[PDB]
Amino acid sequence: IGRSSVRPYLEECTRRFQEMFDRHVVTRPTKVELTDAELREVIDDCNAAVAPLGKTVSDERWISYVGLVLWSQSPRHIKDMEAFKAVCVLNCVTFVWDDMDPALHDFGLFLPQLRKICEKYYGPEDAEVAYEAARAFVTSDHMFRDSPIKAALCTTSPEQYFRFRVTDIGVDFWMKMSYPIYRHPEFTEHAKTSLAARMTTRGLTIVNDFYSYDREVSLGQITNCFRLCDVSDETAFKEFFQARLDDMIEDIECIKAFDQLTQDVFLDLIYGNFVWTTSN
Amino acid sequence: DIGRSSVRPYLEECTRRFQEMFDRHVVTRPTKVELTDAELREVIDDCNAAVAPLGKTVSDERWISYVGLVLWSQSPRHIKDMEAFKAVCVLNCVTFVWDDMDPALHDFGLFLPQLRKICEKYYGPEDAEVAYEAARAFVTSDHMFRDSPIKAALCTTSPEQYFRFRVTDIGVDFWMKMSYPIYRHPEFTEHAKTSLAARMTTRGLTIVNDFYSYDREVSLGQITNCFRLCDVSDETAFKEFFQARLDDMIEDIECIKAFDQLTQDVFLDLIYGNFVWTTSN
Ligand code: NA
Ligand code: NA
Repeated sequence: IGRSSVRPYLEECTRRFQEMFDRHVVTRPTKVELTDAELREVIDDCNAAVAPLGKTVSDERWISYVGLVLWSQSPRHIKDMEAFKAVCVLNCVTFVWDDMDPALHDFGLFLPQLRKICEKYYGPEDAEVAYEAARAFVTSDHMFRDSPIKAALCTTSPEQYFRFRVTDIGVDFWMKMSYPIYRHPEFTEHAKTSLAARMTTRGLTIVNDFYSYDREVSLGQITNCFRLCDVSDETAFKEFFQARLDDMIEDIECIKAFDQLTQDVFLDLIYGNFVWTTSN
Repeated sequence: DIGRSSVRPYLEECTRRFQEMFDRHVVTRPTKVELTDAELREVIDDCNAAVAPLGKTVSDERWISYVGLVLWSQSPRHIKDMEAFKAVCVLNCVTFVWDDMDPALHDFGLFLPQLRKICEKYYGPEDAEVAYEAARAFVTSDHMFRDSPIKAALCTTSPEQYFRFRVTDIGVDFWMKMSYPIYRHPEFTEHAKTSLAARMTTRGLTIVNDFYSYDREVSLGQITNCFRLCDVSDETAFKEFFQARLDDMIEDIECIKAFDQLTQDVFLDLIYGNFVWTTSN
C-alpha cells in the first residue's frame, strides 16, 4: 500500500463527484464574502494564537486555509459574523496545529489560545461548547496516534472507519463551532447531539480521503477509507468507489428530510468541501 | 399489518442466542453494583423530588426496577466515585419516568431545573455541565423528533441510518456523558466526550432493547425499532435479519476489545448488563 496511487482515477472520479453533486444537491457552492477588515482581524487572531509555538505563517497560507470556511459555510443563512470569524480562526489554527511535527505540540500553550478565541467571538454558553469540541478534537488526535483502536476501527470495515472519523476528521468540532453562525434552533440541536456530524461524515471523509490518498499512504497514514480496497486493481477500485458514491447519495437523500435551513447548511458543507478540496 | 406483528415465536430462541453470543464473546459475567440502604434511599428521595413538580407519584418498587439497569450495566470493579454513581441512578430513573409520561404533560420549564439540581449536587462543576447538557440534549431531541420526517427517514432507510439516529435517541450518548465521572479514567472520559463510546455501544444496546420492546412498540405505532426493517412474520426473513444484527453486535464487541482494558470492561459490561436487566424485569 506504500507505493499505491489513485492517480489513474483522478480525473474520472473528480468528474463523477461533480456529476453526483449536480444531480443530487443542485445548489452550487458560493463563497462567503469577508471585508478586508474582517480578513485582517481573522489573520491577526490566527497569528496571535500560534505565536507561542514560534510559528510564523504567511497570509497566503492562512487565506488558503480560510477558503475552506468561506466555501463550505452557507452564506444565505448566516446571522452572526462574529461566530463566523471564530470558525475561520479556529479552522485555520487547527490546520496549522495538524501540520506541525507532533513532537512540538505544546498543549499548555495552545489550548489557552483556543479558549481565548472562543471567549472573544461567542457568548458564554457557546464559547464553552466550541472550546470543548476543539479540546476534544485535538486531544483525540493525540490519544490515537499509534493506538490499536485506530488500527482496529480503520481496517475492520467502512462502517467502523466512518464511526472513528465522525470525530477524527473534525466534523463534530466543525458543527459545534458553526451552529452560532446560523442561530437556527433545529440546527443548534442537531449540532449538539452530533446528529449533524453523523449525517455529513461520509460525504466529507470520502472526498477528503480520495484527494489525500497518495500523500497519506506515502506517509504510512492509515486513516483513509481507500486503504480498505486494492486501488491497483481497477475493477476492485471502481466497485469500491461506486459503493462510496452510493453512501454519499444515501446520506444526501436522507439530509433532504431535515428542515430546509439545516439541509442547506449540511449540503453546502459537503459540496463546498469538495470545491475547496479540488481548487487548492 | 405491522401494528399486529410479533416476535413472540422467536422470543426463546433469540434469548438463548443472545446469551450464547455473550458467553462466547464477552465471557465476563455481569455483576450488580451494591448500594447501601442509605444510598438507595438517597437515590429514591432525589428521584421523588425531581418528578414531584410534575405531580408524579412513583412507587419505591418502580424506582428500584429502573435503578437495576444502572446497577447491572455499570462496572463495579472500576468504580471510583459513588457520588457520580448515585447521579446516574437518579438521572436514569427520572428520565425513564419522563419517557413513560404522556408527552402532553411534558413541562420542560419544571423538569430541566430538576435535572440541573441533580447534576450540581453529585458532580464537580465541569462534569455537572457535561452531564446536564447531555440530559438536556436527550430530552430535547425526543421532543423535536416526535412525528418528525427526519425520524421516519432515518428509521426506515437502512440499519446504518437507523443506528445513526439511535446513538442519541436510545440515550447512550447521554449515558456515557453522565457515567464517565464514575470511573475517573482519562481514556474513558475522552471516549465519552467525543461520543466514540456511544457510537461503539449503540448497536449492542439498541438491538437488544429493540427485540424485547418490539411487540409493545409496534402495537403503539412506534417506528423506532430496527426489527421493523424486516418482515418478522416471515421466519426466513427474520432469521436472516437477526443473524445480521448478531453479526453487528459481534463486530462491535471484537472492535471494543482493542480499547484499553478498563474502557473495554465498561463498554462490554454495559452491553451485557443491559441484556441481563432487559430479560429479568
Ligand atoms: Na458555501
Ligand atoms: Na455490571
